[PDB]
Amino acid sequence: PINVAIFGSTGSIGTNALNIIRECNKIENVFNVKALYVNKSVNELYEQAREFLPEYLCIHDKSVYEELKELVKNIKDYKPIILCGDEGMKEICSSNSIDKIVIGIDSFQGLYSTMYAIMNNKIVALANKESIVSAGFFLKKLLNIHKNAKIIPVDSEHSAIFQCLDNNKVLKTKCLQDNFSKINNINKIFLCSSGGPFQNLTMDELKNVTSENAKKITIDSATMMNKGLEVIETHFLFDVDYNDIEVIVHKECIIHSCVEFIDKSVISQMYYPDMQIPILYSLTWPDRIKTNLKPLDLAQVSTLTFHKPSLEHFPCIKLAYQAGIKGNFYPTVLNASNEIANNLFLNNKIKYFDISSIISQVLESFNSQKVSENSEDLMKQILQIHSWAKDKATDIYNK
Amino acid sequence: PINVAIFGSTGSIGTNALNIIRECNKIENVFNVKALYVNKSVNELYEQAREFLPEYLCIHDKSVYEELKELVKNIKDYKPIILCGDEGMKEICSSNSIDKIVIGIDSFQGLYSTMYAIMNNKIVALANKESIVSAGFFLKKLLNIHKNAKIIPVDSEHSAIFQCLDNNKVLKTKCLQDNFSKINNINKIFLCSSGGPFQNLTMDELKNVTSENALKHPKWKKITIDSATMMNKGLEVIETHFLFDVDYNDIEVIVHKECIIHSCVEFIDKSVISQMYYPDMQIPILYSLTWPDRIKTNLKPLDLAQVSTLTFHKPSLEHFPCIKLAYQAGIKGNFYPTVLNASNEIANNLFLNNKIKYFDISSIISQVLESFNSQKVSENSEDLMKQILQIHSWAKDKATDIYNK
Ligand SMILES: NC(=O)C1=CN([C@@H]2O[C@H](COP(=O)(O)OP(=O)(O)OC[C@H]3O[C@@H](n4cnc5c(N)ncnc54)[C@H](OP(=O)(O)O)[C@@H]3O)[C@@H](O)[C@H]2O)C=CC1
Ligand SMILES: NC(=O)C1=CN([C@@H]2O[C@H](COP(=O)(O)OP(=O)(O)OC[C@H]3O[C@@H](n4cnc5c(N)ncnc54)[C@H](OP(=O)(O)O)[C@@H]3O)[C@@H](O)[C@H]2O)C=CC1
Ligand SMILES: [Mn+2]
Ligand SMILES: [Mn+2]
Repeated sequence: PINVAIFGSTGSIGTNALNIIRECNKIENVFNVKALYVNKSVNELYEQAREFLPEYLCIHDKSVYEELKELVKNIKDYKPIILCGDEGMKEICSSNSIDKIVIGIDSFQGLYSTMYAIMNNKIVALANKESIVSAGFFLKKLLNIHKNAKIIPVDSEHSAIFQCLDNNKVLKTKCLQDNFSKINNINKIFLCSSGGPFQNLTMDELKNVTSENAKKITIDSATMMNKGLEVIETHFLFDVDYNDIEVIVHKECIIHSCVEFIDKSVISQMYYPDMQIPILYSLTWPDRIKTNLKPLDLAQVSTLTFHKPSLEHFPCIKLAYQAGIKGNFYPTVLNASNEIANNLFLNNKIKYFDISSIISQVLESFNSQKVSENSEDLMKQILQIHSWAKDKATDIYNK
Repeated sequence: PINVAIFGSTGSIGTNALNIIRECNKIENVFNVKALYVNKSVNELYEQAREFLPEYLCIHDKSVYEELKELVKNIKDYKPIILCGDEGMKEICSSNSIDKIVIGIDSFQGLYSTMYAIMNNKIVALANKESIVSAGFFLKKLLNIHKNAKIIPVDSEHSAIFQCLDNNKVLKTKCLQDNFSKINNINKIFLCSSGGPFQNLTMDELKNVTSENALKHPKWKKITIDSATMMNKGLEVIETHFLFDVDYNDIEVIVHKECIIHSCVEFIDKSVISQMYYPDMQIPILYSLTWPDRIKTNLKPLDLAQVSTLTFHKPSLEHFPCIKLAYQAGIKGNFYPTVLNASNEIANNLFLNNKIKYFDISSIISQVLESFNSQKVSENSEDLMKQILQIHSWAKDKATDIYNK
């Protein structure tokens, strides 16, 4: 059996992961769910524990900890190891009987978890964006030291790229390693985007749009900042130059991304918009297994369309390329300032273009810092810059 | 270096192969063209020999040998081995300085050459349709005996399927092996088709169409009609079945008029992988020679935003019965696909010169198939070739008879 831990099991990624594991396990017993970990959602964790009966349970908040140990007594024939906090997260990461860890934790605990999974030589099915956006350079260092550790991407677009690769080549290297694109003969990447709800809008129309027309995630789809962050993630994951990453708007969301190889042949991965396939592939790689999913009916789909995004209309994309090319903690600053700008737009306090304007001014003010060479100092360093960047964005608004 | 022979070097496949080879060599000297083989195109062969300077030259038609020999004399410091006919073909196949052979010969000499390449443990970059359509079963047997021989498909759709596969799995097996599709986790194949010039016509227009309508179409003589009826795609279904050990149950023809997605593979998890490029035979040929690797080219990059729209529809088996007939013929096996192809050759020509109706094409083919009696399969290459030509000739005659009917 493949022994899997699910970090952030009650969220969107965690829930889809459990959905697809359940489905596959009905066909043949392929997965053992060995561990589940959440922040505060004790009752939802409880119901998952009842179905999946994992050897380990962990909850980040100590207040609901004992509130979890006695709930579990209601489950018959079930005597799990119940753990709490960072210390419990680390105990799960250390377990010899766990092979793969799905990281579906939002924010910086996602990054912290990713670091300890790698340090324990695990396969990490990564969904968390902060991990690579903020510590791409340091994850590369950890992966260099921890030879058997791997990051396998779970986001639909990144999984698509990963699936288009030849595993004969992938097995010679791994994600986030220097020379990855050379070993895999990659020339460029087409990063597909739904385009969000603003694609048809004019500049003058955009000048006056409000949040009602388009919570956090939806606004990032509207501005296409989400795609900008994915560009940065692509660069790290696959060692592809920024100049060789092209964002493409494919509104039907059937083609999930494409890889052009050095001979100019293009390979792409297709399915209905569903997060189950990418998650399953992260857990089965380098193999595939049977599912019961509805087969793609291309004739039924009928029409697939592609256009270039206008950078004037979506300058958040421009800023993400700028921040990636600049490197250092500029992507951390990009993400933090976006968080503030996002919220201000949601509360009708700024206009659409003020979002990119604020982000642009925070980036302009940042200076490159020397990178911390250990996990704990880096976490502090990243949270410091994140906070600074959030503070600066707020300052610019108030001024 | 990759040491290559080009069989049928003066035809479309052969000249595409030399073109991509030349272009790739400019970037990095990767290929050595060791042998060139044609039927009778002596001037064109001489022109190629001047540039590529292969160790071997072969002409099938022994009668133009002196003409070739005298032309070759013009090339300073060049003394190739100049050979003739089957003896020459077999000699090239057995040469140890040739690792890969592009087979771009049309009709049955393509099959004969394919057998001998396999018998000599070569990598065969195969474009010729007759090979698999007429001797798929037998090629399978040869590939089991000659362990280091491989077929790698060169036609655009078959190459696309092949490129969609995970080479970590492909390396565990090879094309035409039993269990190829199980080892590669293949669930279903989307075999893409341009759709032919008749794709948009109603049932009523199809009862009425004539060959001029097909020939008039801007996007596309024999080849054009086979595209119109979709019999070309029917043959490619039979090829697909053998190349990838995919059961007929699991091959779906889909019409994609833009010709950008070249085919797709649905895997057992339902994830779908497709290969995409401009219609250009250079990529499929190159891949057959560089597999399992890829090398740099200077080909025009695919501009997806410029292409803008990609479309798909299901072809109606009522509108294109030739597809239905190809499946039945493949399912039956034996020499039925030889019969399908041969009877089609006549019915095609009949429709071309306005002698029969569109729907008569399939009617004739179906009838020759019904008439055919399963034959005992020859156990060696020579007897089998004789057998195949005999059955081919029979089926052509039978088709002429049902025309008269
Ligand atoms: N949703 C999607 O389809 C995709 C999401 N992403 C990325 O994946 C990450 C998470 O996505 P998503 O699942 O949507 O987010 P959700 O908010 O839906 O889920 C977050 C999960 O993480 C848990 N969590 C939060 N903090 C902690 C912590 N301190 N310790 C342990 N667990 C914690 C939550 O637990 P609790 O229930 O207790 O709050 C919850 O289970 C994000 O970084 C996002 O950008 C990327 C690609 C696709
Ligand atoms: N053209 C294409 O885009 C594709 C073609 N194919 C397949 O490839 C095969 C041929 O392709 P294509 O290049 O188009 O055909 P062509 O007519 O363009 O080329 C045929 C070549 O074969 C040579 N030839 C014919 N008979 C013999 C023989 N007895 N011995 C040695 N050489 C011979 C010809 O030489 P000479 O010049 O002297 O007559 C010529 O070089 C066909 O079976 C077809 O199904 C498959 C996919 C795509
Ligand atoms: Mn995404
Ligand atoms: Mn074809």
